Amino acid sequence: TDEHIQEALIAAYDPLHWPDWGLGQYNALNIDGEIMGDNFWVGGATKTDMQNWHMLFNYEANENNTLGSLWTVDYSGIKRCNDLLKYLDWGTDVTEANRKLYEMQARLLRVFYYNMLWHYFGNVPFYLENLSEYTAPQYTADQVYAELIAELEAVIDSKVLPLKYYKDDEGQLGRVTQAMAYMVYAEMVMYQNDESRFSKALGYMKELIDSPSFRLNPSFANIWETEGEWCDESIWEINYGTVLPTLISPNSFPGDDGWSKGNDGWGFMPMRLETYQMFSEQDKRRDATCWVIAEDVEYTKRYQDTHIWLQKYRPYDKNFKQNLNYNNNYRYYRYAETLLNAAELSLRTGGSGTGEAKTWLNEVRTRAGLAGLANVTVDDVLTERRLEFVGEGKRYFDLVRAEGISGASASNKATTALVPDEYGYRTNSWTAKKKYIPIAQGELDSDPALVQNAYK
Repeated sequence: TDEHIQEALIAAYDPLHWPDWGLGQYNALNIDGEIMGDNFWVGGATKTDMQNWHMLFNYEANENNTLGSLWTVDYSGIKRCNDLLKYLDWGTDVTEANRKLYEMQARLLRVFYYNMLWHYFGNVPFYLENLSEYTAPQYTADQVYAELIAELEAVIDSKVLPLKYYKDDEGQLGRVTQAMAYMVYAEMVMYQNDESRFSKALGYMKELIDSPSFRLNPSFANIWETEGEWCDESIWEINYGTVLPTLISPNSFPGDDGWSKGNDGWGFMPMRLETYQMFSEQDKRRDATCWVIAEDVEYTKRYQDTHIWLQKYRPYDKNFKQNLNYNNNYRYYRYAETLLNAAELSLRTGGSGTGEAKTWLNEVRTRAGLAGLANVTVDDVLTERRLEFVGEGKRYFDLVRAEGISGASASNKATTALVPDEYGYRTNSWTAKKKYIPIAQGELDSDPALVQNAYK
């Protein structure tokens, strides 16, 4: 049945949502992508409230204090993808066209789930068939890369997936697309520092820039509103509801116009004052990024409180699905990242600082209300990424990959940016052994073949 195959395909999309629905405990992909970076404090009630997040933040995670749930989510996704791909040959009434569409969606989701494992843990069990015989060989991070990027190249070269819309059907928005595939491709090539693939990744970014179907939202602020969901900037979103606005809002808040007294806020991800202060007064991203609460407004201050929070995913009564869940879609890939990806890839393949790289970076700066740069360097692109993507889980991975980027300044590299602060919160400096977080002791106990990452 095409009906049953479609059910199995929906099942393969489902784990994308599991972090924000609460697999054992509440979690969010942007929290996981931000806590090891320099934009936020972890917060919560105290330093033992999500102790694993506090320990990751300080490069002191261990096999009992890591992101084990993300491993379970990703391998659950992978198992459902592998199952869908098994079922596709046992499909009788499914057309060749729909089979290829179902196949390429499952394979791209599978790359997506492996990409998350690779980013966080690096050295992971790698299988493209479920094990009914029952564990897979642990690959090195570099082996996982070689496999994943080969698999993604096969998916992209098929030219099966539609660029932006399934046939144009607004009610299938959330499916993976060729445009989403291009963004994963660019992301992985850049994270690996795989120079052999920079020109191809640039080519894919220029197809999206040359396309009539994508543009920057004229208002950065409007991106984050419910009406901004699936605007023409949006390449891929995860549809919701989500607990995220509960996690990253102030506790016992007396209420404002958009959010009533008596709603839960757990006080995670206080925004650092340094993050507010890096924006110019003219930068339109500052007020869309930073929810500043006046010092005179009394809420219950939690650990590392700054009276600044992330505006992009702040709770509003109108967005409710105690009431812990909200309707905010998670914006995963935006066309702002297409332009900044392209500008960087152009500069790192010999491109002119006054050529296409300047046009693309300046389109992002202009949307934000800033003056264009007359000449663009790779360090300018990394700085623009920091301003553009606060609270979107980009900054930490950008700081780590920048270890391999020749013209990166100290403020844009993990080893020099991720250092102790004046408040005594972060007391360790990031080093290369912190690049792959600990595997959870439970996984080691299930699989005696697994080797722990040398993180300690």
